[PDB]
Amino acid sequence: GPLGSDHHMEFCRVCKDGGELLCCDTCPSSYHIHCLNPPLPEIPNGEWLCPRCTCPALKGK
Ligand SMILES: [Zn+2]
Ligand SMILES: [Zn+2]
Repeated sequence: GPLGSDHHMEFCRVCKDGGELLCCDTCPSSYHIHCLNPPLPEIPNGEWLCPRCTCPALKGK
């Protein structure tokens, strides 16, 4: 809506696509299921933390 496109990144940091944006519940990692290192076969139905929150690193990437 007005003054509110979405939260975090309005597009994919990787592919620049802002459709099925898979963003971390914490970090502004608005990605996709194939716009990360570990590819997901489907979109997580709920809350999903970025592919960096899965480990104590990848934050300075
Ligand atoms: Zn993408
Ligand atoms: Zn995260």
